[PDB]
Amino acid sequence: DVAWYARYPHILEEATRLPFAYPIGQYYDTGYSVASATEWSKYVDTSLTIPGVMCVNFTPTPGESYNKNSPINIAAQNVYTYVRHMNSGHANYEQADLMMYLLAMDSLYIFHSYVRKILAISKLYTPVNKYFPRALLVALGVDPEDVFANQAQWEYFVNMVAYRAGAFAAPASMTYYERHAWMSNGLYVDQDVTRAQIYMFKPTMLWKYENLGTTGTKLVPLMMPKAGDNRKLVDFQVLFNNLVSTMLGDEDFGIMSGDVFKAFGADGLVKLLAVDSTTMTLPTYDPLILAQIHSARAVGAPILETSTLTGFPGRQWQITQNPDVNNGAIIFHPSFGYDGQDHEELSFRAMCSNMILNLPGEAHSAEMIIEATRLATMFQVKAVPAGDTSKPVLYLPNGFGTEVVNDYTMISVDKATPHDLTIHTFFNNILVPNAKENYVANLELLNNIIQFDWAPQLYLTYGIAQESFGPFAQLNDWTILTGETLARMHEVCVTSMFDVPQMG
Amino acid sequence: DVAWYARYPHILEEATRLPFAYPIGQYYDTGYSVASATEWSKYVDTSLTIPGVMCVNFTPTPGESYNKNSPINIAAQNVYTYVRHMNSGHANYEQADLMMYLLAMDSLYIFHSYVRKILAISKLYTPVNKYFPRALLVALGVDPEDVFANQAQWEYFVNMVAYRAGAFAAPASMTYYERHAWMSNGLYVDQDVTRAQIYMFKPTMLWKYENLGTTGTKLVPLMMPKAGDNRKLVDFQVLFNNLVSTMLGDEDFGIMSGDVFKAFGADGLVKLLAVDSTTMTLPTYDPLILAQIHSARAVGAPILETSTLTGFPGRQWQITQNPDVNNGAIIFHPSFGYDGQDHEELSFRAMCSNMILNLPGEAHSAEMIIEATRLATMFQVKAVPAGDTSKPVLYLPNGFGTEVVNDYTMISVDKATPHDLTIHTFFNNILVPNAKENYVANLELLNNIIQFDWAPQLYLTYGIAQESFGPFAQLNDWTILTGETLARMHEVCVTSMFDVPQMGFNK
Amino acid sequence: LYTPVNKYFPRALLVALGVDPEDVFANQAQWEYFVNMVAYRAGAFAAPASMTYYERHAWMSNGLYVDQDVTRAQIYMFKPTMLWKYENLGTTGTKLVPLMMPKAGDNRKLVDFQVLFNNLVSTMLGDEDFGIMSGDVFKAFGADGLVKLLAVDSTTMTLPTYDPLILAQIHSARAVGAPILETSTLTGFPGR
Amino acid sequence: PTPGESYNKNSPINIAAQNVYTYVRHMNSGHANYEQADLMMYLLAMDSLYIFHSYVRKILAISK
Amino acid sequence: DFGIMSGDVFKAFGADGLVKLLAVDSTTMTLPTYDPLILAQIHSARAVGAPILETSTLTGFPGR
Repeated sequence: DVAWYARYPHILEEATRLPFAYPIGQYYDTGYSVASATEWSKYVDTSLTIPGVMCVNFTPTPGESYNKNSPINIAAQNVYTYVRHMNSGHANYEQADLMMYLLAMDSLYIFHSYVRKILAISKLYTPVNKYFPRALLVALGVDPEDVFANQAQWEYFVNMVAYRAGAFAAPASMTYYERHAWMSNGLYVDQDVTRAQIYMFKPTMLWKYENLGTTGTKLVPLMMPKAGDNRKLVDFQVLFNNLVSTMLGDEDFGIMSGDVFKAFGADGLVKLLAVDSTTMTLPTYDPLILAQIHSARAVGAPILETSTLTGFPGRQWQITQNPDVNNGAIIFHPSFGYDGQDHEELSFRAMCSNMILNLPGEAHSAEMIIEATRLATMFQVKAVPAGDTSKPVLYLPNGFGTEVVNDYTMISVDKATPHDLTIHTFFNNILVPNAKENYVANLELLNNIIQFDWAPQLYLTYGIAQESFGPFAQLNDWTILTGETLARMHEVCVTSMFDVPQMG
Repeated sequence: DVAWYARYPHILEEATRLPFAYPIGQYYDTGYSVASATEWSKYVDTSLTIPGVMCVNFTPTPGESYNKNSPINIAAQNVYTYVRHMNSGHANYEQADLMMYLLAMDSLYIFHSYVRKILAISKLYTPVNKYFPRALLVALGVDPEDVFANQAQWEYFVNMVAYRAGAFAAPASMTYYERHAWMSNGLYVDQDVTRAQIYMFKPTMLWKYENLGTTGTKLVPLMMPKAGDNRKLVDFQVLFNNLVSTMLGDEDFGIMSGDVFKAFGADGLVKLLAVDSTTMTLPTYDPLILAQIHSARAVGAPILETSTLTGFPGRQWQITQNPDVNNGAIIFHPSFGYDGQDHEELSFRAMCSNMILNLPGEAHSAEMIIEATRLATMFQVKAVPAGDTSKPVLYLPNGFGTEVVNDYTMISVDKATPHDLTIHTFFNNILVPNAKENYVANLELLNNIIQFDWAPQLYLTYGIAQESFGPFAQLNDWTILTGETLARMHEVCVTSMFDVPQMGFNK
Repeated sequence: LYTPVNKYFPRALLVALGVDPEDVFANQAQWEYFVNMVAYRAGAFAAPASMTYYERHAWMSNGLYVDQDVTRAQIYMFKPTMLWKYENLGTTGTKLVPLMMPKAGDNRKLVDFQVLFNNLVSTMLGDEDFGIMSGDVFKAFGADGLVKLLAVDSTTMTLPTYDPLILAQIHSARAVGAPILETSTLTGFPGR
Repeated sequence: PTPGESYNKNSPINIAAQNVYTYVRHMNSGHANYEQADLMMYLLAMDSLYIFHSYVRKILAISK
Repeated sequence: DFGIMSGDVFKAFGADGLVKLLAVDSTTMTLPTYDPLILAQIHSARAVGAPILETSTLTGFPGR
């Protein structure tokens, strides 16, 4: 093409010998091309910080359940007539007791995968990614130095969680457990390179069993460590020791576990992976899970019994089953759009438009479309507040998958000295108030987010413009997705997750 | 991995069944998921405007030149020895006259590539892309209906330009002409998909030859139409007549044309190929062009003789030579950082840090690194104002390639009714003043830019915070590049461009 | 169904069934999803295939019948006037109450058939006692001895067949009148 | 140019509208912001476009 | 609506399954052919009269 380069190849060789592959996890100063430009102090951005970790903070859901015609009540009927017709005898439980046992088993398995990922991250080292492993330990909520100093007690605790939770039976033919294990036991790169950026899934809350005696059962939230909490082994021990406190030496739980063990054999049970001081998970490339992260759609913080919601009493998230309410059905319709305060976070107004399903290539199979929409949750109506005065605005969806996303947490390095880890928590929607300092901070966050390849699509509202701007994402072959289509897809995937191949 | 999907493929098949692959070029409303959210009117964005065209607006340069060791002066000597001494040419001109002639031929050929791209775009229609052809005719600065209504006159004017250009001789093996012709005659997709984003290259100005007799020879800028101009064929004909008026009566150019014809033969000359009614251009995929456009770094507006720059009296862009000045050297030493107004575009302070050069993959071959840095131009020093009251801030580079980028022009559809085409021009640096209708407009700008795949890196200055943000791009495999390294790569690529291998040396 | 020599295909057969024909053409994929979901929800229950009640009702209901074996023949269909709707009376037993179907020329949409299905199986779809009875029937009569439901795959097309056995029943058919409902006004006949 | 005579749904133009809307919309996953009559009106306007083209190119080819 | 329908017909029928108007050049000649089917149409062709317009005055037939 150029005949001069073939005549002087040494000139072209030595002139373009540049050091590439800068290690990520570091602050880099670019310097000045105009030496005089130090008189223009903040007008010259000589800084460069590449992020490494985006943790998707999820909540495991049973799907939306208003009555007995719900997919998990139908699945409760199906698994109860399966288990009851292998364990002939006098059962002392209903459909709903067995299905709430099978839902508490999922929170136990996700907790085991969570602490096992805490151990398996701590052995990760790469000289070209300085986020390994302390940023992945900060994003999970643990104190990284506590895992390094107290390694053998952490390994004993994780092996004891796998031995205690492994004493119970849960059917492996239910793909609910396999999907949650695939999300929780996974380190995912956004691009298949060496200095790639890492996606993680972490449970925001887990579902805590409590037997209400005559008035049924309840699954109440148990909150997990958020990022930057510096939680020690004693805190995770307290979390495990009130997660299984109602279950570990219990009569009825043992009867249900033995019934599930006789119905589904030992080869058809959910297995727990053990640790042996050499267990090391490696960051894999999985474009199926990156499509779900791209179409992920945050719903807000969980509402608890202690949460203050002015105008919304009794809106806490719970999987309830009362025999005197809704014909004894498992009930779960959580209210979304809550961010932890009483101020009407009005970035959630930007989620009231229809979503964009962005997806790569030109040919999109049915499994790809049904898998990419798993973390997508669109609001449908406003929740009606109880009272004339109401400080927040809540929303009701048109259904949701087996997980909803509560938050995302980004880990990058600080551009000021010392260059420690910065933790940024955000929804898909981001409010930018009218202040001087948060415009360039929102630019920092936006450029940090676009470093991640198939990142969630952002919505940005402004204070003085009084308007949201729509999907901030690079598009592809896209489509506009409506609430009834996503509701049908959610129905299909809640049905497929809890399906057991039966004999009757 | 989900066994239920294989046992019920029909339910999964009627469950998804989505539209998929909307034609780009038109506005799309997403609608509401919460139907009562019309009470929160502007706080819900239901709009979807996918852009189609980013036009890179460039200036053809001979490289930076302030002494005899410039690549343009070494090339002038090297081609004057071949024409004058090795081939027994005439002795009524020097090497700088021959190189000015060789530089004016480039502007002639760039004009030809420009108008034949205007010709070939106007026949492009497809159902999947409603930007074709009208947005691409708008980005080049023409009336899109004039090229439809006067297609035969356009088609014969392009051929007449190519036939009139045969009055002059210029060597074909000199890669300067080949690079400019290939650059200004291409539509480039950013992704190689069906409905991709289009990249173009338009000249901001061309170089017009001016004879001065005893006091040398200039090349002055002749401005090309910008993207909102709606220029007809009569305007482009007046531009071509203005470009060749000082060239066909010049006896020095007649002697130099005969000398280049005699030295390089007839088959060793630049031939502009004739087009016909079936001549179609198609948007290709080229990862080298995208590697140029990513890390392309804009310099600002060309400075003219009638441009008001307080504190910088004579600083217009001109390729000059004078036998008294600098012992007959060709001098092109332009000032950068001008935006067309008599003020300081203080977002150009964000271009005063070292550039980032990120590439795809991890290979990074040597010619890939020399090609990815062609349109990258870093500043080195401020210009010194002549006086005490200076309104703008001008900059001096550390060399540049054969093209500098002036700005970029993006063509998208309007968010509001009647959803016409929107023309936004911007540098790599973008200033956001503290007003209500600047933040969401800049956010629309940013999201329209990130639709383009290997886009230029943006530097966003916020006047409220007095703080610029650095490279707004996603980085894959990057280096921090200093000015001496880019200067070395520039000297290499400009030396290779003006090399004429048709001289039969051993070498 | 399409034939250039019978212009009653398919709009007259859709009007006679009570559906809006244009709603089935415009909303084809949602209709197919609804029918596959009815076959998946009702197919979760067990009913013995050795009981010829189900096979006779499926032979009447899944059937297009010509009166003569020709090309421009005339079509017989069977459509349920009403269906039997379950309601558990608790201590006082059980009851099957009528659920009326769309009559001809009603222009009913997919939402109306969804409402009909969603109060047909509302007392049954996540129920304890129904699941126990279905599991008992599944263990008694095996999986090969259960009533199967034919699925649709966007190519399912029934063709008008000639069956002189069903035409003999149509010839000797003998209409009994409208069903009496709880809202029906029968002067001199209470509780009928 | 006529689409034939049409006063009810059994017209050949209405049967053709249904038959082409099923192929474009349902068999090929088209968009859902139009009905079959819009698609057939579009398909009928394309015919007038093509007849205009044949008309002016006959004017062209006759004059030589 | 026509842009969406054009994209849908393009996607449904491909690019080679569409009506292509062929380009003519300076050497494009039409020649009068002999066709007995066209003559069989023109014989027994039966005229209907003028098209009725919105501005056409037809007393007793207001909108027709």
